[PDB]
Amino acid sequence: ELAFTRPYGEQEKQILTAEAVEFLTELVTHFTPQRNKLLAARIQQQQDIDNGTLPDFISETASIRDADWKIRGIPADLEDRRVEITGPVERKMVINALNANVKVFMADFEDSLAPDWNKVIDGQINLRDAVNGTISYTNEAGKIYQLKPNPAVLICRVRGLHLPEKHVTWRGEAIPGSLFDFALYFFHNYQALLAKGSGPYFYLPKTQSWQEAAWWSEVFSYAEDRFNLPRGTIKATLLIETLPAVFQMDEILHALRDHIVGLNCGRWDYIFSYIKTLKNYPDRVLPDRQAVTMDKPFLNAYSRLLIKTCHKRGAFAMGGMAAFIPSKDEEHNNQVLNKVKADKSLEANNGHDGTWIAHPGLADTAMAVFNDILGSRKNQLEVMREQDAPITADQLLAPCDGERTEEGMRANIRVAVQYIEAWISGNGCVPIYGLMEDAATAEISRTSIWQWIHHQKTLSNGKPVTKALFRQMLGEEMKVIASELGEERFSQGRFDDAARLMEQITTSDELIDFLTLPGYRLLA
Ligand SMILES: O=C([O-])C(=O)[O-]
Ligand SMILES: [Mg+2]
Ligand SMILES: [Mg+2]
Repeated sequence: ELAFTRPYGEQEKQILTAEAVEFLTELVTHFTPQRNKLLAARIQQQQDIDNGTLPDFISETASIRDADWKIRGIPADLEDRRVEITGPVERKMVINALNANVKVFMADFEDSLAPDWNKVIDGQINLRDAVNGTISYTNEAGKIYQLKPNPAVLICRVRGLHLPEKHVTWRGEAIPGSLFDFALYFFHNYQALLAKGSGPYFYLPKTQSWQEAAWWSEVFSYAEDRFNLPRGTIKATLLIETLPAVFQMDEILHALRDHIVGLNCGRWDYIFSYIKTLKNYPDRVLPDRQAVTMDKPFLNAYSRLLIKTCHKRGAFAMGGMAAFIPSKDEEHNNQVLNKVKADKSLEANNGHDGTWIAHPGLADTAMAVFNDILGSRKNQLEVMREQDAPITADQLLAPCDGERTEEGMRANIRVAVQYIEAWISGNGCVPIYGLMEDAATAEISRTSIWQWIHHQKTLSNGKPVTKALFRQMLGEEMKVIASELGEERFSQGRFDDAARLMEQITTSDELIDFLTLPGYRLLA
C-alpha cells in the first residue's frame, strides 16, 4: 500500500480520492521496479561514455531506422500546434495561458515548478477545473479571471524519471513523481477530455533511451486498459533534450508509436546534457552560456535531424524557446521581439511544425512567423529535408569552441545561486537579468562552472578556473546579488542556504546529475 506523509486537507480529499489512490497504487506497484532498473541502466551507460566510447547510433536496431512505418495517429486538435505556451500549474497562470494567442498550453509540473507538495496538489486541482471549463480566479484587486471562448488545447508535462515524490511512499521509498503527475492528471480528466473531443495529452521530459519510451508505452497501455479506453487514447509529445536521446529518436518513436505524436527540441536541457554526458572529454567544453545558440553546428544538426526523423514517421517536430522576457520599455522590447522573431524564423524555415513561448507577450511574434511560413497549411509534416546529407555522430558531438570569460563565470554563479534560492523557496521559474530561468537553464550555468573547474580550463584573461577561484567569486557575487536586490529582499530570502548548496555541488569531484535532487531536501 501507499503511505502519505502529510495529513489530508480539503485539497487532498479532492485529488487523492480513494479511487485515485487505488489507481496510483496499481501504477506504482506495476511500474516502479522497472523505473528503478531504468535509472540503474543510465549509470552503466554513462560509465561507458566516461570510459571513452562516445555516443553513436545503435547497431542492432538498424532495421527499424531503415524501414518505412509511421506513428499510429494524431488527434484533430493536435494537427495545428504552431505555437504552444508553457507555464507552471498555478491557478491564475493556467487561466492566462489557456486564454493566450496560442494553440496549446503546456501546463508544467516539471522544470518551471518547484515541486512543493501544496503546489503539486493545487496544480492537479487547477487542471481539473480547467478541463471542466470552470476554473476562475479573483485577485486582491477584485479582478475576476475566467476562461474565454475557445481556450487552448491542454497538455500536461510530468516530472522526469529521476524525481521522487517524497510525500507518498511505497515499500519505504518515495514513489516516482512521473507516475504521481501522470496518474492524477489522467485519472481526474480523461472522461471530460474525451467527452469534448480532446484527450489526455502529456509532455514527457528528459528521456535518455528507447527503453524508457517503452516503459511509458506500458504505463499508458495499462492506464487505457484499466478504464477501457481505445489504444492510443493517451498522446505524448516527447522532448529530445538529452544527448543520449538524439541518437535514439527513431527507436523512441517506434517504442511509443501508439501514443506518440511528436518530438520536441528541448534545447536547454539538451545543452545541459551535452556538458553532463561529455563531462570527461576536455575538448567538449562549452563556452559562456549566451554564446551557445541554435545556429551553432551541433545544435543546428540536432534540430535538422529531429525534423527529418519526426516527419519520416508522420510525427510533429516541435521547436523550443529562447527564454527572453518581453520588456516594459518599448524600445528595449522591440529588440527582444526582433531576436525572438529571428529565433522562430530559423525554426520555421528549417521545418519545425511549431514553437514554444513562455510569456503571452511573445505570442504575436511567434504566431506571425509561423503564420507566414505555414500559409493555408496547419503544420509542416510534408517537409522531409531531402536536401540534407546524413547527420553523423561526429557532427552531433562537435566541440563548439568559444570564449570562456570571467564575466561569463560570474554570471553563471549569479544565475545558479539565484535560481536555487528561488526554487528552495517554492518558485521554479524566475526572471533574472531579462531571461526566464527554470531548472534546465540554471543547470547549464552550474554544470558549466563545474566543467571549467574539472578540466582546469583557463578564462580568456588567463585566470585558471579552480575551486579556490570559484569560492572567492561566489562570495563576491553574493555581494553583487545583495546590492541588486536590496537589503530587504536579500535578508528575507534563502541566499545563505542557496550559496551553501551551490558551493557543495560545484566543488564536489563528481558531477551531480540534477540540482533538483539535493535541492528537494530543502522542501517541506
Ligand atoms: O524543456 C525545455 O524547455 C528545454 O529543456 O529547453
Ligand atoms: Mg481563447
Ligand atoms: Mg527541458
